[PDB]
Amino acid sequence: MILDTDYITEDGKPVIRIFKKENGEFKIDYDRNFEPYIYALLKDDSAIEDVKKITAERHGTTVRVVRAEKVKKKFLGRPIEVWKLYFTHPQDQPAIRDKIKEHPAVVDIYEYDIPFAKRYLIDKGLIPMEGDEELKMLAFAIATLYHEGEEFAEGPILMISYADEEGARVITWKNIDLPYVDVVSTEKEMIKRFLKVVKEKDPDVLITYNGDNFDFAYLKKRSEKLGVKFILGREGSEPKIQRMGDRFAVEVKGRIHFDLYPVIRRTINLPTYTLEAVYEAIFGQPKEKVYAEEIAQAWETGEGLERVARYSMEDAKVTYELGKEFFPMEAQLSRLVGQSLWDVSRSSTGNLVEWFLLRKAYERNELAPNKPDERELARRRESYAGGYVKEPERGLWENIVYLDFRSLYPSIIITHNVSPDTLNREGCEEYDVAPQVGHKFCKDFPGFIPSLLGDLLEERQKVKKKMKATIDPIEKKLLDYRQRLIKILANSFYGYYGYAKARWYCKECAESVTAWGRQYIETTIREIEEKFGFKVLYADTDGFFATIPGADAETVKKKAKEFLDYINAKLPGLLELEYEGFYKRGFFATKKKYAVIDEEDKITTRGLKMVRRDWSEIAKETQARVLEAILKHGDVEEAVRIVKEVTEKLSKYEVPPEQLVIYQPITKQLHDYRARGPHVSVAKRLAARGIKIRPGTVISYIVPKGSGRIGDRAIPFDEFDPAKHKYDAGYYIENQVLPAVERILRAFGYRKEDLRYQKTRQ
Amino acid sequence: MILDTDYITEDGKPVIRIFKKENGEFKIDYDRNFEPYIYALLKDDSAIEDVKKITAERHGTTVRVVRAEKVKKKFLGRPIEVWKLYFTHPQDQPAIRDKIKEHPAVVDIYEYDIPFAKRYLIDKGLIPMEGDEELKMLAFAIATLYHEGEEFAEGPILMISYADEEGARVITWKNIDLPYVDVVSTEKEMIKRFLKVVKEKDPDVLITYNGDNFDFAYLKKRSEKLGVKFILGREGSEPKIQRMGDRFAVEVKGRIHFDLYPVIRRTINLPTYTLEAVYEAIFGQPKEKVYAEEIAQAWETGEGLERVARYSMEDAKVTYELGKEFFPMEAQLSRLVGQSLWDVSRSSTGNLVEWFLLRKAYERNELAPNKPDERELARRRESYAGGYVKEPERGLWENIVYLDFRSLYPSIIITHNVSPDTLNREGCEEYDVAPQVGHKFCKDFPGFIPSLLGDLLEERQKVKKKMKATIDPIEKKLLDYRQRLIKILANSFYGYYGYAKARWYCKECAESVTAWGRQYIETTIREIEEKFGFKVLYADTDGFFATIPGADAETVKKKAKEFLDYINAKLPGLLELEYEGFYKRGFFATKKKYAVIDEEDKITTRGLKMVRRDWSEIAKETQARVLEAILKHGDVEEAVRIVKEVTEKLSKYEVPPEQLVIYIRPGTVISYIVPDEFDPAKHKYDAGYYIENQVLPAVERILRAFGYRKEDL
DNA sequence: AACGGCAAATGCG
DNA sequence: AACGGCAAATGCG
DNA sequence: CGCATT
DNA sequence: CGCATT
Ligand SMILES: Cc1cn([C@H]2C[C@H](O)[C@@H](COP(=O)(O)OP(=O)(O)OP(=O)(O)O)O2)c(=O)[nH]c1=O
Ligand SMILES: Cc1cn([C@H]2C[C@H](O)[C@@H](COP(=O)(O)OP(=O)(O)OP(=O)(O)O)O2)c(=O)[nH]c1=O
Ligand SMILES: [Mg+2]
Ligand SMILES: [Mg+2]
Ligand SMILES: [Mn+2]
Ligand SMILES: [Mn+2]
Ligand SMILES: [Mn+2]
Ligand SMILES: [Mn+2]
Repeated sequence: MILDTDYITEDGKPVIRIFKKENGEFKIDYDRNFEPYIYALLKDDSAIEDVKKITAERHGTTVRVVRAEKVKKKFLGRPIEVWKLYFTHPQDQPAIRDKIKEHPAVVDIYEYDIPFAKRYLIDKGLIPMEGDEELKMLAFAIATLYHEGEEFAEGPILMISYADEEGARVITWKNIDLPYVDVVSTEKEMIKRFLKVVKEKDPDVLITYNGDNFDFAYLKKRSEKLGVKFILGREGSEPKIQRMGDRFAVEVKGRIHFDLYPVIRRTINLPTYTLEAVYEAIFGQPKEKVYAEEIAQAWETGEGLERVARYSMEDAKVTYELGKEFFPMEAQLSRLVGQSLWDVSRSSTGNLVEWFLLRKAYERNELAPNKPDERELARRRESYAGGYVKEPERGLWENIVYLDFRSLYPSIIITHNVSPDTLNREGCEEYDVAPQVGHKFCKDFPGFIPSLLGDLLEERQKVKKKMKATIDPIEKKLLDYRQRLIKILANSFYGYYGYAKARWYCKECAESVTAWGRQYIETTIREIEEKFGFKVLYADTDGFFATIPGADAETVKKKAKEFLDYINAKLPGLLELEYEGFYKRGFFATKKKYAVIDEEDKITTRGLKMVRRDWSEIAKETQARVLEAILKHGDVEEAVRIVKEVTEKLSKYEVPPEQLVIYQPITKQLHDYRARGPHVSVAKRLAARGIKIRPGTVISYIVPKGSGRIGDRAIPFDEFDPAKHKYDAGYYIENQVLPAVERILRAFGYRKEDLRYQKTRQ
Repeated sequence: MILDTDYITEDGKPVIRIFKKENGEFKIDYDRNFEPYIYALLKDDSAIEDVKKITAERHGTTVRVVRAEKVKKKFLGRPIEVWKLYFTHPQDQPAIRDKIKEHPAVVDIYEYDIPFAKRYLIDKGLIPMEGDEELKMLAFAIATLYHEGEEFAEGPILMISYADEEGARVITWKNIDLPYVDVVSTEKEMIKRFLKVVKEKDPDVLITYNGDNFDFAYLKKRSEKLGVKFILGREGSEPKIQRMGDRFAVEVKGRIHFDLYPVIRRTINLPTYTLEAVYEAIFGQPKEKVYAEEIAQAWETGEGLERVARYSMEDAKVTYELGKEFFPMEAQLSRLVGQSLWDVSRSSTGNLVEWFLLRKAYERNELAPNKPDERELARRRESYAGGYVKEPERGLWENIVYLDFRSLYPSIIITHNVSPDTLNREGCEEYDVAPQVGHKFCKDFPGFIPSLLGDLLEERQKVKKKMKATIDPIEKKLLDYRQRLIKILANSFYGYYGYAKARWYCKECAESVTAWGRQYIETTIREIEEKFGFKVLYADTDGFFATIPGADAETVKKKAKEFLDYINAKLPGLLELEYEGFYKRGFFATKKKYAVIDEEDKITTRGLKMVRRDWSEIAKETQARVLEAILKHGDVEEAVRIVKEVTEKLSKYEVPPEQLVIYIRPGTVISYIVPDEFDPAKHKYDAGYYIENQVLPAVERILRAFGYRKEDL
């Protein structure tokens, strides 16, 4: 299989290098004949004589057009003849493309900003990560000596740990007596030993957790200080640190540096992305965190260094385990997009779609449209109508089914041939007209993007069938992320039509997809209510919750399956409504906010959690009891007795002050805050008192009754005393308990006045 | 008359500038001898040799202590000897004060954060705005070209309008044919013409409405783009834009930039503070609003520019008229506090109290306590018991008198000598002990704050006497705001004791004032009920509504006057209960919520009416009829027949849809109906909405007191 | 700009 | 590195 | 405006 | 809390 491609320059000419692993052997193949080029559309063919003579400069070197070739291509399916302008070196292109575009005889230029190594993979039809080749993997982590107020990598690396299928080891330059610890004389010998381990093991994949921004840069500064050639690359090169957006990315030539951080960050939704939080979220097992301040104290005092070495060993061990689980998903994405694993694992969804389209356009002899200029970008900022969100039905409902369209927007694109090359194309025998917006789409030939979505949907469904049939819950969770990645990718082709920077931008296509979606959902709602006696409780874009008011579970399931057979027979092409779930009870508060309970007693809440906001244990506990009373017990009157009980106890000062602690994290330096909330106000006072506040510190505070605003009175819970200080009962009622439970009890007709304590007169 | 003070630096030394207007002539007086200083309390006098040698740095400049002087002062009435540490420049103080405080021989430092120019006004005994000097005033406004999604001042100023006693004019760079419009060639010539107008007129006061945050900053960016020296200051300086908390404030040196916005914002309570809303609230006359989008379209198309010029002219005209009315109040406040009009018009009530106390402390050789640090601020957030609020007696009551104490909390402070310097002071022959909280206050000598409140109460009563005898309702309304500002100022000395940032903070003093107030009101209630046979219906802090159940108007008034004579003879010092009003009928719903009607048929409602944007005429009209039936007719059964009549008519679609109207640009009123050009022959209004969300919520809050719930209505 | 986010508690919704 | 932005709208708070 | 739900 | 009444 092909792992990656790049290019080097030999005598001013580029040489493509293809990094491969074939039959367990690493190989580098060289192509010295592939030439860079761009296209030019001219107003007249005779002007090519003047265009061939255009020159530019590139550090003393005169840049010239090597040769030209008139080629017949297509632009949005319409034939167009352009001139393929060849160059000696890819860096000639940025130096001369503006001068060629500015020539009076040149109407426009195309495919001028495609990186040379990626252009090679596309033009040669090569796809990375193909085949039954087994890759050797090795994860690594570093433990460093940190002291606040110091420059980056000023302190030494204390330990370098690594892990693979054979186990995990730690290299350190202090005498720690553990079986997996290798003790060396100095930091220099430790780095040299790690470099030796990677050369001996010769891994195809180097796994890190944030190695793109921390591990490699730290190793680089330490190697520069110690005079060590950190030759990790298979061709003797050192790691190549490049700028990627607002951060950095690191390559190790001949190997795949798989940094798990960007992959995990876009795959799983978590409040924190520490290696410990990621490991527990995936494997359901805890990982102990040993902080930087503890590592430094253990090193300087010599005490408890076994705990630091164990923490370091487990960093490498869990990074290897996480790498094993997430690599198959990324390797499949590399095959789909047709680009290296290093690229697809770090690139945005917009870039994945664009790289996939550039390849398919090449296969189909289609000229790629250019990225918009500043003027065109300003023209593409207008929005369009999206999905339909029904206002939910107030009240408690029983025996509810959730029906949802399978891959709605991609199925609409395939069925109705929604593409920029089919939009208002004259001369066709057949058209599909988008409702409301009226855009017409030619149906005589498959459109560019519609013809490509089918295979993605087929691939996703194969993964879903594998998933539902998986015994292992970890493997099933990873297959769930895999099918969801393809689901998000397929939907991003729709989004891409309305994305201002898209090459194949088509706002008409985007608003037609949403218009057809709005038509299908509203028609389906009308159909289930009028033909089958269902009541649609709530709907959002392509799915809805419905029930037959006076019917048992067996009847509602039976009639939902009858409706699905009926509606699926009426729906055209790839459009299909699926049975997604059954819920015993369910309440629908507002749009995007509701809670449902399945037959196994599992509650699913959407828009109700709101965990980023500041919540007290009393508000969390009250909302938990309210939802338990409504969904589990089916008793709305009990839920309102709980809220009235809590507000009465808060007013009477009967609630233990332990339930009033608000915990919220400090996420940056205290000086870097724009707005000062209660948690920041407490933290600034604690910092002034000598307490070390750092990003990650949780502030546990309580609001007392007093003079100033919330943050002014707010104090740490370690300073509160119920025998001296009276808590702010009104705050816990009006700002914590009531806002959280009112949004739920709105559905049953209860307002804030009904939830508050009686205040009876004597 | 002193308008303002500031300082400049000449050869590293400060020079105070006093901006004056004497006999119609503007003058600048200079003081080159006033020195900055702070105080240090040392553990031993010999350590002054080490303290004198402390140095700091200030951009390459070595900061040193110029000289020291041992001075005898008082800290909370107790003699304390401190060292007055003098410096060359006021900016030396922030650079070296922490190093002096951190010295092991220094116990504490004082008066280290007083701005130099304000320190000068205090130490010299100078008070701004004194005398019968007449000030020349000029208001101004600007009309700009706005386009959404652009940076601040990216578009030009289209018109600059100004107004004074001689009239209002508009300078613009487009040919508009109006008598008051002066047409110039460019935006540059318009700004230069405006600068010329202000230099020629030479006004003492420049009036704006939000000029601190919009007008001056817009002019600044446009002048920087056009290369114009905007020398508005009398010394040739440009407007000085400074940060004041979360907003900005602008000075024009030698003149008083009077921005009406902060003054109006704290004086009048309104849902919106647009210039149009403020003008109608004060003068009772409407002002048309021409929006930014209309101004831009008029300018780009050339159509209807007369309407824009008229709007611009009226902005300057009404800002001048409002400025004339609000300047006397602010000029008097400047004399009371002893600080410039620019400062007193923009500072909070707590800063006015503090600047007044800093001046009085200087006069009395009293060291000012320091403001608290973050740790001390956190220690002062504990609350204390406030006023007493009696649960009201439900039902409709007749022939009710309202008796209320005159300046309660300030009178308690004066009578019982409630002050931080008299609190638990040992050695006195006489004390007053606060009830419940038990704090003792020495009575042998007048306390600092108690000795200052008497003159404020005297001043307020002089304004009240003038007010009640004023024929003009506008002048009477302005005097009402003036006496109320002194009433709130006097009550803020009490609040100041319990204010965490206060220098003269004393929570014991604050809770003793409230404790004495709770004792006087509950004692008075017990006294009127047990001795005079009255029934106290409702009470809040220092006043109560009472009646003699089976008595006519003449009897209740007569017996209330007899009780006042009796109770006033028992009350000590400055404590006095006043006859504040008589009401034919009154209904008391909950605490802070009730409605009373006087003999002239005027209804006063507290806590009942709301400033909500959703006012349907049917809900307002129904609530008006309900209150009229309860207070005028004394018939609860009629009020409930009215609500049942309205809900029945709404259900039957008999109410005209004009009574159901509820009423993006800031200030735009939306007039809508729940189902603008509604048609009863096609559309049916939401009867249930007008019953359950408009009529019932408004009238139920009132009919609750008589036992009626939403189901009965 | 140096001093300015802050006068207090009680109570309803 | 030469490419690289971070696929879309609806809706609550 | 950010984040959550599609 | 937010705003109104003291
Ligand atoms: C989740 C999601 C939805 N949408 C749009 C397109 C989807 O077709 C539509 C409905 O959302 P979904 O029901 O979440 O997605 P889906 O129909 O594509 O997939 P599935 O078979 O699992 O139901 O909302 C996006 O544009 N982007 C997204 O990431
Ligand atoms: C109005 C008001 C009252 N209070 C306190 C102190 C007052 O003395 C007490 C009673 O309020 P008021 O009766 O409104 O005020 P007053 O007694 O000072 O003045 P008047 O002679 O007009 O009756 O409530 C404040 O602390 N701040 C205020 O702004
Ligand atoms: Mg869905
Ligand atoms: Mg009163
Ligand atoms: Mn689905
Ligand atoms: Mn779907
Ligand atoms: Mn009074
Ligand atoms: Mn009073």
